[PDB]
Amino acid sequence: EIVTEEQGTVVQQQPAPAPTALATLATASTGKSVEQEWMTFFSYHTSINWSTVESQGKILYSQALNPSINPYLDHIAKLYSTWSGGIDVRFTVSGSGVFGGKLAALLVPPGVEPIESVSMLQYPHVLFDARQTEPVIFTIPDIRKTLFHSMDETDTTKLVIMVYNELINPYENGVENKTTCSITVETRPSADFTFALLKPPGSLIKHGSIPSDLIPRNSAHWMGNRWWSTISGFSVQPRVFQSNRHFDFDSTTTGWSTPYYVPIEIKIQGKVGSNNKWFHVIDTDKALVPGIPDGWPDTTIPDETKATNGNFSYGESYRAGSTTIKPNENSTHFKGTYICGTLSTVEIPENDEQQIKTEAEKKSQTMYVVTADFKDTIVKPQHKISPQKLVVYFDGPEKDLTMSATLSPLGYTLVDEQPVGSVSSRVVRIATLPEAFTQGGNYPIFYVNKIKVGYFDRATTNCYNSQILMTSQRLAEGNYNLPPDSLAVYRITDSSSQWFDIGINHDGFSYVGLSDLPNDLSFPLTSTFMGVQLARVKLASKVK
Amino acid sequence: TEEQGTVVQQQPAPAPTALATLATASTGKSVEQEWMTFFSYHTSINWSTVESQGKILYSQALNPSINPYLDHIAKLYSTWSGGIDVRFTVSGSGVFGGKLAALLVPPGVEPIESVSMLQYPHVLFDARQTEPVIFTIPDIRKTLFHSMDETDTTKLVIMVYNELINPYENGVENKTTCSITVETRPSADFTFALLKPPGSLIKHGSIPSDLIPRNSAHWMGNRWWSTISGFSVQPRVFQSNRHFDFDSTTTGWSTPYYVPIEIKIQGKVGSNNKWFHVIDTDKALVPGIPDGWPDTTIPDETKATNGNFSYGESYRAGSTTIKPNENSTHFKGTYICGTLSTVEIPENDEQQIKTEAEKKSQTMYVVTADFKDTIVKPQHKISPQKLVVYFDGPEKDLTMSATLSPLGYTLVDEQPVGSVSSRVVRIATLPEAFTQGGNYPIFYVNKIKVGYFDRATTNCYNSQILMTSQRLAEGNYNLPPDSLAVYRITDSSSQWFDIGINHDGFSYVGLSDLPNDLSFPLTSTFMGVQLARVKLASKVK
Amino acid sequence: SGVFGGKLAALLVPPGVEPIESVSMLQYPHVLFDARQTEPVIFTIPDIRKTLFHSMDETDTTKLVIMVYNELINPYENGVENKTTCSITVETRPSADFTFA
Amino acid sequence: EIVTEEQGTVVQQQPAPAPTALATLATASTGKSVEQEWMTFFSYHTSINWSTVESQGKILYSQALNPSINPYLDHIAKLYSTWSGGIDVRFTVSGSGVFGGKLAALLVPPGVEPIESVSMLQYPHVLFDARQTEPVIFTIPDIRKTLFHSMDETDTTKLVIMVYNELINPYENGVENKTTCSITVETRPSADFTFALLKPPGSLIKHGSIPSDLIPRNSAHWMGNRWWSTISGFSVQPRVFQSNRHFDFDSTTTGWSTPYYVPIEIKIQGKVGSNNKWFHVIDTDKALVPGIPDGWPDTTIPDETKATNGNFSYGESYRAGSTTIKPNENSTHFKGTYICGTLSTVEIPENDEQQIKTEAEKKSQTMYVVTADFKDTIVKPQHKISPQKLVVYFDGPEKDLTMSATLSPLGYTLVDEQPVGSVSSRVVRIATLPEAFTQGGNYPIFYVNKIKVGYFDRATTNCYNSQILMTSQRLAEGNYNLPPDSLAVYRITDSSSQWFDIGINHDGFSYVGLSDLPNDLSFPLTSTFMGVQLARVKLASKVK
Repeated sequence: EIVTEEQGTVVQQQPAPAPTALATLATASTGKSVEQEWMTFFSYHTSINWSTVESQGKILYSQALNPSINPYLDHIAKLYSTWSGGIDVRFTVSGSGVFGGKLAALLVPPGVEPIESVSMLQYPHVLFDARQTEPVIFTIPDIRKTLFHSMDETDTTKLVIMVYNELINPYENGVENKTTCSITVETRPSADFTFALLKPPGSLIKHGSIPSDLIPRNSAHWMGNRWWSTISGFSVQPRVFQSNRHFDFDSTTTGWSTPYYVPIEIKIQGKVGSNNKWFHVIDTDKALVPGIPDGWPDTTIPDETKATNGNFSYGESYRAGSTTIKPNENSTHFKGTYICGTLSTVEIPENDEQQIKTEAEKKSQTMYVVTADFKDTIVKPQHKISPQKLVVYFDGPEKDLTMSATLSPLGYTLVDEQPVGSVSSRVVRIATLPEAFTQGGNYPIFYVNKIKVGYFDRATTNCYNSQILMTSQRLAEGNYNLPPDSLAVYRITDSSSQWFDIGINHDGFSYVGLSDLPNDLSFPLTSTFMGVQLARVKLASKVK
Repeated sequence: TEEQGTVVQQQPAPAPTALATLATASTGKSVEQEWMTFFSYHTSINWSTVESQGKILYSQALNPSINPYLDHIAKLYSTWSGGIDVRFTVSGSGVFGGKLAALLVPPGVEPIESVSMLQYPHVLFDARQTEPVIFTIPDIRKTLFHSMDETDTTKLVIMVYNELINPYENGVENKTTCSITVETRPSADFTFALLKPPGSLIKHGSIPSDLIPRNSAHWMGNRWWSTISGFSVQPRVFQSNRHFDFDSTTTGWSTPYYVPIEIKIQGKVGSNNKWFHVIDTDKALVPGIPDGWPDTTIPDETKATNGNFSYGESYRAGSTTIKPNENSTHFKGTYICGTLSTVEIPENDEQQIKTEAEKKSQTMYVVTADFKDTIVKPQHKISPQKLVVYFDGPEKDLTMSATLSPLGYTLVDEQPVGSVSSRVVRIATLPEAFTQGGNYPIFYVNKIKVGYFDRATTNCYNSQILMTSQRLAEGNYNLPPDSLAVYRITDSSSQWFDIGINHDGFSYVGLSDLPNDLSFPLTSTFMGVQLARVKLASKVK
Repeated sequence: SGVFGGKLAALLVPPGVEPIESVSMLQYPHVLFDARQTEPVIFTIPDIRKTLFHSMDETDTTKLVIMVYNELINPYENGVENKTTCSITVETRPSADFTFA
Repeated sequence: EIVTEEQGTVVQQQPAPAPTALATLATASTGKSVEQEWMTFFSYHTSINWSTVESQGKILYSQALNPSINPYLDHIAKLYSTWSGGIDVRFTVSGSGVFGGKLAALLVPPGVEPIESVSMLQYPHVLFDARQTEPVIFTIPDIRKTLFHSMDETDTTKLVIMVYNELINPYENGVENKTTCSITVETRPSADFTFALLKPPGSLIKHGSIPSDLIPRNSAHWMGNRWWSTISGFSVQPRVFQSNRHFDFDSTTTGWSTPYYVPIEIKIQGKVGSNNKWFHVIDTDKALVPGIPDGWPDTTIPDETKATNGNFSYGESYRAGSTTIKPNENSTHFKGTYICGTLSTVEIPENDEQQIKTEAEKKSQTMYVVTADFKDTIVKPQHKISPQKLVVYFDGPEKDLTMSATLSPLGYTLVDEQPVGSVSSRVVRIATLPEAFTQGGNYPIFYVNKIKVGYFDRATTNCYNSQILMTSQRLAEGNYNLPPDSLAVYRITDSSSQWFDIGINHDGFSYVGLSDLPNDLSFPLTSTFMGVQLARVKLASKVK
């Protein structure tokens, strides 16, 4: 027969006390009264800085009503598939009695995008003076067209904290920056706020989850998708581009490698009737795209060069110091390649053995991998990866044989001052090269790494990355969505007191509301999710 | 009496209550804690006709963990009390036969797989069940409530009363199975108490219910990064490096991760050898020893003479015998590591080195031993001085820095890597685990790239799964030093066996030897905590 | 066959959530019906919606999922290479409250 | 179908009589009345001798509430796992009507260890006079902070009886004319006493049980820890220590042998051109530690000597009188080794080259086992045992023989006037050496055995032991609970009227309330468990 949800015969057993009496003793000691206690107090949400530089009208905070606003809701929310109701707020400013300045908070209804203008104040708002101690408390109501919110919805009442009267300080002794205080925002679910239908474990969100964890909270977990190094800088450009571990908002990748740094396994061709140092790669074992090994470098060589043997060689122009660099003083042939520590072995043939065994017993050597055309005597650069454009350079065998090696990248063979991946035409476009141009007032940006250089000493050079490894992972494995003309905005803050908003777009690139970005900023960064904003609105910031 | 802060009036007001009503009308909201109005999947049990009387097919102690929702919420609280209903839905054929006994074991008592347990009050359901049986586990306690760390609670046990039997079954060595699904529903008297400050710890320590990944696909070794491929029961297990215990202590010199080894070498004029000394290292846990430096050392002594691989015909695939004498390789028991070396050209005086600086990088073969310029002696007690690298290093007075990443191993013989105390590097002491009362310790095995052979590989032992090492390292776990964190491993077949983790960090098994035919795509699930004195369960053919 | 054994599970997934195939799905309220079930069972798929009505183009509605709860069993099952199977036919009838607008 | 715990159809058997008939016949001849008959009568507990010497303050009785007090309760408690309720205690005093004096009764709360002092009387207390007639019954209430007790709990309420007013006798002639009256204490379970949850027959106890059987009843069963002889004396040292057969309350051992005395199975190697006296041990059959053989003696030679052939040779200043002893007189090269008979049996190769079989036809000889360093020329003492430092000494072979043997410790090569293992430096450690230091007023002790020597007629020397052998076996194979801050106390009573308290600490060492126990002690001793007390509490004793 048919069995419902609680259906079932209940049996009684000997060791069995009085459930109720025990329950009472607990609540007696506990003090239990309401079942959802997190609805009776304010929880720390976030904090935003307020500088003397920002002028009347700037929005220092624009976050939309979502259970995510409250740590507890955000947690329970994972069990449901629908929510509705409002959320209370308690915000306070922590400034010096010496400071001066008003702040205004207002609730904007859905279907409306805020604007950093003073006119927004000709609307009901809450006043908060920098000198106030008593926190102010109000509620972000839940205005909605639907009967209830699905988990993907983002168009909800939005709380906006704008600057009413510019913050002042009677002390102009500051150099890099005058002063600044904190604004903390606490949340408490409102009485009407309630979770709806339960969501069966492990289900997805029919329209795509809100992209709130694309960037890691701590810059210490930031690694680039070009190099496994740890992000250490940003670079604003009028056009960003990359194709390899760059993933689209829909887990799509025009590249040929996964969002993980794994060892590369290839097979090289040993040439008999010839004495060359550059070898071809027959095939690879582990690969996303049939033919191209997963993880094969993203750049090519600068110019055409003969297959002549050689080692490193740089002129006095490169020598220690900081003087101008000369691109013609680089006599390194395998310049622009990737240094890859290796573990190789050779296959000993049957009876038609000539003297391969000798070579097989040889110690492995570091291979200098790269991608480019390779005819008889010349090695031309190629920015169109293919199972036939994989070249390797090293003191390999001179006898016909097939060698297998498992190598892992560790460095780049310096070419010049320019950071790796800076030239479009030098980036291995597998077919289409994803790109992002300046838009409105926001500019695209690369994430800067640090690749170890080969000839110099404990030296390194800068490397551009289109996305942060974790972003690529999340976007590649998860199920995210992003309305038509909008982007996932995040607030990056350094250990100093500077911050700027980064807005990942659908394509996967990050933007900023600045022409340039400083480098003199304490790097133990931290980022928090702000929300989804229209891409036609210049991203906020506070640097220089 | 007074609430901190002042309520102000905003214009856009939540004033409407009808909105709520509408919400409610279209969603059908009733109760606030829906997980209390229905049973939810917990685990499944495959009752076989081979499993005899006395065997325990299920044993769980009352705890939020036995329920999906309960568990996910418990993370928010610091206190819980109350029982939980466990509903068993047996589904076999009406033609079968067999009984299953249920019993509640009070706290402070560990059950054992014996029919003695039935000389205690027990009820029993039959193999041909029609309607589900619900057993409600009482919360017997001597305290007003439970602390999130508490585990000693009432335990529900399901023992095989009468062996399952199938008539239509052949007399030939075969077997039929009767599936049973176990679900849970928190009883009415169940409740979470005080909230816990997010990020805070559990004074006494969180229950170890996540030390082994759910999928064997995420089982990397704490010795070699390759994913686990098999197990090995040994009367004694041991390891030191990258092996953590429940106190989060480590007798090793490496962290629970795999990172590049930044090293610093130095060559001197006139050296007919190729073995070098390590003078310094950047990133390091134990001052002076590079983080991640291999845990194995060279087998025997040998002159520090240049050489290449070389194995007699006793290593040709096909011979079930290997004479360790044919192996003339000098850098035996060495770890192959890709490299990226650079040279420090001294001040403007004599750039005769700029020649050795422009040379292409070589892959160094690392090991740990004592270095008397003439002969290299195997040392199992690591120290910043016993760090030794071997390759075609410069024969000129120099100081070279290198960054390597282990990729393989210089084969020595058929025996797996680190399967012998003597060859296991350590600092102070060497952690170990011996068989104790029917529970034998194990080694997690994984494959590691080898010497000059083809795409060949040899077996490598590991005391912990990389993750256990991580969790245990960065976590605040805990369990009585007389107990084990038990997990149940199930292969892609009807085979399974329990694994108990020692407080020291080693794993045990209730068998003296595990099978080979294990369909490896594995899955683990936390069972709970058991006294070590009890033989770990298992069902293997 | 009356000799069989096994049970299927019936779920009702809310709109706006795509179900995944996994046991974890059973950690959600569900109804069971045994293999030897006789009289047909009728599940009504309720129209849970966030709008006042539907548009002919809408597709994100409530969903009824049927999944294996307890493997199908046959006492005469000789082995793995001796698969056994029974049929289940699904039919629809518009609910009392169904309406074109 | 579901079968409950008593479910079942009862069938009547043909050949069966009427129960009621036989039933009464029983009740009639047996006199059966109630069920827990032990609830209806006081059972002996202990007795108190109140003499005119004990002054105001002296505690004559201090019992803690615990089912163990009553032989009946104690037995029933074994089926259960929970208890709660009090226990009535009856004191029956019988002194002359001519006497005078008063005792005081206190009820100490749980969680507070009472001290012996008059200040104790500054607490509510009841008095009863020496000429009291009808017994007094004090009920020890179960004051607890938990809902019920666990069989392992011991920190309960405590009833103390102390001298309030000295005992007086008008005929008391003086101080050397002690007078005394008896008080007998009995127990009867209180109305509210109750055993709670039953425990499944084979189940194990998660929290060990109370240590009440760690020291056997009669000293006749007190075998040693180091040696197998029967204990015959004690030694109060400011620091005790041992590591071999010594066992921890956690059932752990830093030793290499089990808590039993079994024969030793080693294997001696003999090659030509090597040593013809001291030999190295190779493998072993029975062993706890992978290399070291179970039972291998835990002592080493006093000084370093050369591998020279020798025999017993003690100066005349030994057993010929009561003279002293000089370490120079004794020149027995193998001094310090353990004498132990054996069963020799050498192997024979398929091609017996040398005269091997000639040896295999030789009568086995007694070996002189020990743990020391060996470089074929010199034998130096090494307390750090290992599967290497295992050396034996005797005549042995010469050719290339692989002789296997089976030893059996019987004696010891005398060395000094001091007992065996009385020196830390000489005790074979292995990694760490367990030890127990003086603790305020409790001094650790050594159990003194009597091991046999090897030259003096039938004389023997004293051998030290860290714990009675049974104590070791039980801590080994058992599961006992004891809070480190406390120690399991035992009353040792002499064959006369002498006694002293012995407390075992968590580590496994026994203590005493004295700094030196007397020599004259009729050794047919007896023991009786008292309970668990704090370590910072001087143990009782009525010696001298």
